[PDB]
Amino acid sequence: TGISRETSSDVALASHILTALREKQAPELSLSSQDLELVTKEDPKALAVALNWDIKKTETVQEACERELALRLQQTQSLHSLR
Repeated sequence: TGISRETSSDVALASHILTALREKQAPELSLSSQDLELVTKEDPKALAVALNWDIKKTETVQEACERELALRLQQTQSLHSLR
């Protein structure tokens, strides 16, 4: 195939995932639990190689992507008022 398909069985990270990673893959809200998870286990060492950029730069995107995952999830947080 050469490309990744919709939510399918264990998909060995196709180039389609590395292409956006190498450029603009959103590991914040654009992905799901397994995408951000598998990526979370795919530290800059490898993930960077796909996005061959400065590790500090590839990490920067990784730092935002994670902080986004928890922030976007906070939507279910309780009200701002206190009892």
